[PDB]
Amino acid sequence: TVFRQENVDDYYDTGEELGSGQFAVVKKCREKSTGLQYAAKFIKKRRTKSSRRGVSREDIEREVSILKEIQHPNVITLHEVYENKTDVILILELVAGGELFDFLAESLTEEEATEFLKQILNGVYYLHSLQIAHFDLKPENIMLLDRNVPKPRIKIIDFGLAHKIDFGNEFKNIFGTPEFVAPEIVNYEPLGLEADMWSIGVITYILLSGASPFLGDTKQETLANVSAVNYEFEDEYFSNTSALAKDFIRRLLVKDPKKRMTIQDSLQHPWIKP
Ligand SMILES: Oc1cc(O)cc(/C=C/c2ccc(O)c(O)c2)c1
Repeated sequence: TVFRQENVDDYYDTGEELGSGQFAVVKKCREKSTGLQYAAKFIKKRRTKSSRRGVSREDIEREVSILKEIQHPNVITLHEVYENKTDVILILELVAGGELFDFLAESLTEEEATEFLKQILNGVYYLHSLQIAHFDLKPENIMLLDRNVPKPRIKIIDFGLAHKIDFGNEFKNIFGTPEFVAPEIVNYEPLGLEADMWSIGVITYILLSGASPFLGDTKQETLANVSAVNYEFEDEYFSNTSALAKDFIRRLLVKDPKKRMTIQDSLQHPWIKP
């Protein structure tokens, strides 16, 4: 699939840089024709077939195809796609409250955690209902619309690892951030929606405690801990946390994906269900 090949600068003015990663940079922009503001994600294309720098066309097209399908209050909205020889440029909904990661750097109550978590679950429920696994859920990929309100609204971003799961599982060596990946990712096993539910359990543990359940001193230790389900609720962090909150996490941090809570289970779990 080919994208708009007019110069993006003919239609948008960029401003503040919002973030950057290994193959991408995100810049605030303003559409000239409407004055409406967006985030422009410039994704570096692979320059040769056998190269390791940049993102392969197949991966870019998969991300774009997924983004075009989704319209939900808790998932980012793709506005337009441009491309040139060097980049594909996603024009994306502007979310100005920063990463949930950075907000957390500023521990939550269970109410504040569940207010965030319920929106994450609603967004993931939407994705999983479309058989979309995100595969990269973590606080860095949860953006807040406005971080200066009591109950910030959030949107899931960064679908660069997301896959349609139309056969129940994908076997592709998808692999995200060690602290958040499920054991099946660590072990290079077939992957499905269940891996997102593990990541939600990790997120929930962090939200409630400010601590990462599997984090080791090195990436290999983290991955080894994940595969061994080597975590515990440290009393120093969880002494005032309800047993039901711990129960929620414990039913997500389950090695066997078939025994892990699904997104529907998580919404019916007594800690979440009204
Ligand atoms: O700091 C910001 C602000 C913003 O408004 C959007 C993003 C990124 C959105 C995004 C959404 C979907 C994707 O697949 C993706 O790679 C990135 C980052």
